Amino acid sequence: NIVTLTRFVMEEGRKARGTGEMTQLLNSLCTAVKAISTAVRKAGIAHLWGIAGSKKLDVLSNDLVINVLKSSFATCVLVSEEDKNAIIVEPEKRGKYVVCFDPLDGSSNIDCLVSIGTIFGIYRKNSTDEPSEKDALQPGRNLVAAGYALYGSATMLVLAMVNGVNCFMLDPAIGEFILVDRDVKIKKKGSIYSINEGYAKEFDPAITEYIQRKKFPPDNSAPYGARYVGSMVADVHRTLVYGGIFMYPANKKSPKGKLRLLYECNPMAYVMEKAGGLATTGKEAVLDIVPTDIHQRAPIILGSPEDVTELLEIYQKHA
Amino acid sequence: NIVTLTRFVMEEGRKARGTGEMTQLLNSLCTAVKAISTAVRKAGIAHLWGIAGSKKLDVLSNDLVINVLKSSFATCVLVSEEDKNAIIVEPEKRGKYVVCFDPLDGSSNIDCLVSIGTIFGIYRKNSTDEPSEKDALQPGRNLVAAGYALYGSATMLVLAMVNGVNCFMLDPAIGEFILVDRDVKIKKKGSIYSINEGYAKEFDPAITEYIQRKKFPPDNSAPYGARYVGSMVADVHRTLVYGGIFMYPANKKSPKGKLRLLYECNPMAYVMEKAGGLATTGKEAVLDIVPTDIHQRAPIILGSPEDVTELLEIYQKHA
Amino acid sequence: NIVTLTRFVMEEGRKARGTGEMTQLLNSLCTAVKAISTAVRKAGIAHLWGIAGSKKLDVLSNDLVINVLKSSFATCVLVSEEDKNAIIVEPEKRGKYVVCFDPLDGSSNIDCLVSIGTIFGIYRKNSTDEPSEKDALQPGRNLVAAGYALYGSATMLVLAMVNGVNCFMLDPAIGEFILVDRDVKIKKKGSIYSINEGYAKEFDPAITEYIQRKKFPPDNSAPYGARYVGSMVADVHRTLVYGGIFMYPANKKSPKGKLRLLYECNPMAYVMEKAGGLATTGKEAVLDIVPTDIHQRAPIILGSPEDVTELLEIYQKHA
Amino acid sequence: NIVTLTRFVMEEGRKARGTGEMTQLLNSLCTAVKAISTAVRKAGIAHLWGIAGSKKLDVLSNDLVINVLKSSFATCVLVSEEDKNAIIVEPEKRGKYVVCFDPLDGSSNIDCLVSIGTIFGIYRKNSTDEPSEKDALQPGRNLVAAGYALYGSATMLVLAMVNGVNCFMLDPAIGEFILVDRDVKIKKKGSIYSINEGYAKEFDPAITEYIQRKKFPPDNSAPYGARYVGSMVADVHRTLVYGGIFMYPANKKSPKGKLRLLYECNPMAYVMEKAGGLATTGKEAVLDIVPTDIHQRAPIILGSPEDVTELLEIYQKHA
Ligand SMILES: Nc1ncnc2c1ncn2[C@@H]1O[C@H](COP(=O)(O)O)[C@@H](O)[C@H]1O
Ligand SMILES: Nc1ncnc2c1ncn2[C@@H]1O[C@H](COP(=O)(O)O)[C@@H](O)[C@H]1O
Ligand SMILES: Nc1ncnc2c1ncn2[C@@H]1O[C@H](COP(=O)(O)O)[C@@H](O)[C@H]1O
Ligand SMILES: Nc1ncnc2c1ncn2[C@@H]1O[C@H](COP(=O)(O)O)[C@@H](O)[C@H]1O
Ligand SMILES: O=P(O)(O)OC[C@H]1O[C@](O)(CO)[C@@H](O)[C@@H]1O
Ligand SMILES: O=P(O)(O)OC[C@H]1O[C@](O)(CO)[C@@H](O)[C@@H]1O
Ligand SMILES: O=P(O)(O)OC[C@H]1O[C@](O)(CO)[C@@H](O)[C@@H]1O
Ligand SMILES: O=P(O)(O)OC[C@H]1O[C@](O)(CO)[C@@H](O)[C@@H]1O
Ligand SMILES: [Zn+2]
Ligand SMILES: [Zn+2]
Ligand SMILES: [Zn+2]
Ligand SMILES: [Zn+2]
Ligand SMILES: [Zn+2]
Ligand SMILES: [Zn+2]
Ligand SMILES: [Zn+2]
Ligand SMILES: [Zn+2]
Repeated sequence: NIVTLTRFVMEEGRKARGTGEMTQLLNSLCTAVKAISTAVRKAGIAHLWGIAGSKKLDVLSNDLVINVLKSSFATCVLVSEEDKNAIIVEPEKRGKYVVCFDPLDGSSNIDCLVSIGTIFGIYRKNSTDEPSEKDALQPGRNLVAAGYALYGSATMLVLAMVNGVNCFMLDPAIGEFILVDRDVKIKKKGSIYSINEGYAKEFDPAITEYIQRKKFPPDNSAPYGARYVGSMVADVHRTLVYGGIFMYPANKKSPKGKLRLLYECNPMAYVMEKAGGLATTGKEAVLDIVPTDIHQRAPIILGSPEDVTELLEIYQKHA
Repeated sequence: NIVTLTRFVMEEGRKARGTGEMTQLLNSLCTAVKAISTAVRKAGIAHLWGIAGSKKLDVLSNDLVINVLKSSFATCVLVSEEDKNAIIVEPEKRGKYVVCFDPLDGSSNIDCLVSIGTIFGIYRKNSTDEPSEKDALQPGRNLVAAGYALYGSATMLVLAMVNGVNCFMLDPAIGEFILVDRDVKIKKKGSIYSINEGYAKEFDPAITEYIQRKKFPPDNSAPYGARYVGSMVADVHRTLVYGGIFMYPANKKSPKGKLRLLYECNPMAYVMEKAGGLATTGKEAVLDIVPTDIHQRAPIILGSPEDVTELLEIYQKHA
Repeated sequence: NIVTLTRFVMEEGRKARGTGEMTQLLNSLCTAVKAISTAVRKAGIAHLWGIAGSKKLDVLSNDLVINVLKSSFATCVLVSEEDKNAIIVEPEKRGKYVVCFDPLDGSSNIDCLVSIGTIFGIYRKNSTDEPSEKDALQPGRNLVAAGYALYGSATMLVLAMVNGVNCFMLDPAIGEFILVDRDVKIKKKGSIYSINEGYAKEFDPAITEYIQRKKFPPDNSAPYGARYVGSMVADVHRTLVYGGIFMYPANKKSPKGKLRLLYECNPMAYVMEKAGGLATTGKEAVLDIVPTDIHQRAPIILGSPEDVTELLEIYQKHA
Repeated sequence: NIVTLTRFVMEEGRKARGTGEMTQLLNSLCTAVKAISTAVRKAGIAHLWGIAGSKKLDVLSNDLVINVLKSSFATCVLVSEEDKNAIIVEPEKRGKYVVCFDPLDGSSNIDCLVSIGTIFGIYRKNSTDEPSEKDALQPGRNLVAAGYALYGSATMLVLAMVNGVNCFMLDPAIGEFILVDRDVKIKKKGSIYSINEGYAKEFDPAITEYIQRKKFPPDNSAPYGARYVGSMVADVHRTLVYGGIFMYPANKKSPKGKLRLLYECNPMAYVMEKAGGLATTGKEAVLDIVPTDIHQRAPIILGSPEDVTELLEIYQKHA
């Protein structure tokens, strides 16, 4: 009994007696992701190089996501990392949902062919007045659904909702996402730390001490392994499946961290918590932060509960 | 003028006036690569979860290459990371070439969907004696062709020969590798350092010093960025295209480093040198090491010349 | 504003306030069709011929259709051309729907690579007693939905329901059926007659006279063109889109015609009528015949209303 | 032993000791074919209906072949059914071969999704004079290679040369044509007749008599089955693999038949003869007709020897 994402979404829709609007939203998202996936794998690239004689992924992915979501008649406010201001869906195509997304995460890894993906956060419009940019300023805790598509060796879509986290593998032969890991839970403690040690000179005392323990454990256990793909979707997904910890904290030349709150942090923090993990800035929990700006940045620490807890305790140490 | 990998090798073969054996071998290598990519991308995976009522990638990739290479009738001896002993092709199928290959590099990244690939080195038989492992124990400097296939966001095959390095992007729609980067040359100096710092406790003084210098630059320049995918093929490719340095030096468990010389170090060292870069163990040149064990290991530091020489100088400073 | 079949099905489902059971049924059908389509195009055939060293489409298609439909939890009785008796779905997976289908039409065209397809008829269980083979013995007039997938130069899925007929093209790059012809209507009169003139010696007086008119028009107009692919799905689809007439009447050595009533005739008769066409046996209308046997055969004449009417009048001529 | 079309032509080239020019030409033909197939199958069609916010197959197929053949550097003159005049390749790209091709055969079947294909004939230049149309006006008997690509339920490329006929099935997953039928030989006698009977009023006495004999067999055998896809490539392929006869004789509009000699009749006549079959105008052998017009038409009857000779005898009986 094989489960396609389409069938899974539909069943979650009926079990919740939804009017069918969100179900359509998720089906469109899934369709947009397959269209980005094919573009990422370079299908039809030969024609680009004039195979029959006589654009950028970031822009194409964004266009695909915008149009597909508008055509779902399920959204009223869209927030993209590629648009300075929130997109207000045309009245005739409005739904009750607000979507925040990262059309193509890992830009610096684009040209070297390293893994990249798509991240999204789905919110229910919490008011009655006209759709505006503020409708997307809800804290992650309010998320109805969040997830991501990872374009690695294989394309995978991870979806998280109140019920839990599920991983679906894309079978490109039939354009179908197959459920291959149901109700996933991150392990209590991992053995991998992921962070750009390049900004070592700018790390606060906590991170600096935490890193040190990983390489030189006081209790003399085995040192953690290091892994940094350079793309949030990839590092995070490896975290969810192998366990461990992922980090992108602030630093002298980037006080509020680099990663954006609405379409990168919240989405991943939500997937992590629903998988039995933690996601913190170092002091407060990502999902509880009250967004003040659509493109606001936020420090983020996530992964296995024990590894994250160990770090939270070091922060208190330097409280 | 669109140029496919097929046309490219066929043309080189003619310029060189080869009898066609090496050309058929590179063509077979090309076919094997497309077959692995399709598998890695999970095509047909739906039949796995019985979409119609009802073999790991490592063994499959290995079996594909073996079968495809034997069937080329251009090889006599084969060395695989998956076989304890060298493989001697049956007489009826013997050619003059010796191939050393890493069917699926990046085993630890297989399940988390991170980039993986295939590495290969080709040598001509150097004796009239009956084929045996000896024929595979030549120094990298004798390679006639080397390269790899990266199965990342998209699939790319990098090929190097006496003339230079060329990158071919795979257009999966038509099953052709399109030439997208001619006679590639690495930047003299990069700004990215790649290594697993989890072995900090086991690094020697030079490596330690180099890494610190990358984080706290003496001339107070901006520190280098850190990147470590975990798959040699992925980190090495980013090094070739973006510039910088890649390192896997000796440690406790691996006093002579981890990576294998015949099918990992040499192929990447040949590619790196043909692109104007360097590849060293820290003491000598990778391509000049005469192996004595087909599964011999060797330390390796490679990438932009200026970055490598700087580390090389650290080594001789301590000596 | 592009419409995928998935979105179309969902919207037709909400507009009709359906519980969502039929919607799932149609999504599964659509998924099964893409899985048959990939198998028909021979994807992965290289592995069959041992590409990595060391079944029939009719059977595979049937398995795919059976399993996918059972997993929809939307059917109670299935009727396949490949099974002597109706399939009674397991109690735990029962839905209210009855499906009759031709998993792979055009068997004789299979080995010569000519177009083949899948035909289906969806019925609502019209009683209360236990699901039995009789639940599938309803006359086509009772059809809730009917259509077919044509695996020609390109794969297309034609779907007909009370509302009308729509054609969706399959974009294999993203495994998505795209609406390309909405509310299709066959033209009043065509200029192509399709029939196997091989059984000329066995045709009744009506057909014999009708054929003659096509070649030698009494009014001296231009003779009709002849076309006979040899596969019902192909000939019929060309009929729906180009107009004209398709015929498979009885004959001395096949008194009740060849084509089967439940999964070939009814489905196509329904698609035709909803497209403004006609489908007759020569006397009565296909959709009104009361099925007596699950694999009962029936003569069929279909296509443009004028061309079919012309033939019905010749029958009355020899009444 | 899996054999791809690439390996096959490369091997033949070696056995023949060619300089590699014809091999690169057949390799280019192979690439062009895969590019057309992908297009015919409608891959990427979603971008047409603006799935991301926003050229007929005949012109595209034509442009692909032209560009791909010119870029092979193996041709000097090209004849296409889509160009009024022969094409003379620029000096810098000139080879010794002359190619006559039918980029997309079966134009009337394009929109109804029925099987279509590409037909090609290859000749070596027969003079030292400057390239011109003359070089393309040689009798079929001079072909060095001919064949076609059928885009039916699956894509297949049939290739014929002095040695014989071989069929290669395209595995779209890896973009390779796999040898699935070696040294093909047509049945001495078939049981299928293919022709458009709509021109009955215009057929000559022999054709008329033959067709009647096929329906009412004198020896009272079972009548032949009728089949006419409407695309020469499709009907001819079924004739080669199942046996039987294919016909397109003269009529009012086309007194010298319809099908073109250079890129339709000859290629199929060469293939049919190399497979032990016959191809005649009814009076002489197709391959021996010396053309005088690149777009010259010719009557053609081809298929199983016994079936063709029987019709040939009808012709001489009347004469
Ligand atoms: N496909 C679905 N999967 C999960 N929850 C759903 C689904 N459809 C509806 N829901 C739940 O029902 C609420 C209302 O759905 P809707 O009427 O479609 O906007 C959503 O906010 C979800 O909490
Ligand atoms: N396709 C090719 N590309 C580059 N060099 C080639 C090629 N084919 C042959 N050669 C060179 O010619 C030598 C002999 O080729 P072969 O006669 O095919 O064994 C090889 O060892 C290479 O040095
Ligand atoms: N997706 C749909 N498209 C068209 N009609 C539908 C759809 N879903 C439901 N219906 C109609 O509603 C009836 C009951 O639907 P259901 O409750 O899903 O079995 C069906 O028999 C159809 O007449
Ligand atoms: N791949 C091949 N398959 C069959 N015959 C070939 C092949 N390559 C060359 N030949 C034969 O050798 C002749 C000269 O080839 P070339 O030197 O490549 O122009 C051709 O005209 C054919 O007769
Ligand atoms: O080079 P840096 O600063 O480590 O950037 C890495 C981060 O940047 C991003 O590309 C920005 O979204 C993330 O995907 C990734 O985690
Ligand atoms: O986990 P570690 O010790 O960093 O080793 C990773 C290395 O091992 C390999 O997977 C091969 O063993 C390489 O691809 C990669 O560079
Ligand atoms: O060879 P015949 O008798 O014309 O059979 C043709 C018919 O047979 C079938 O293959 C049987 O389903 C139909 O698809 C097609 O219309
Ligand atoms: O419609 P008609 O007159 O039977 O012609 C069909 C023939 O024409 C072609 O389409 C080429 O003109 C052939 O492929 C086919 O055999
Ligand atoms: Zn991002
Ligand atoms: Zn982004
Ligand atoms: Zn390796
Ligand atoms: Zn390996
Ligand atoms: Zn059938
Ligand atoms: Zn059937
Ligand atoms: Zn044609
Ligand atoms: Zn044509």
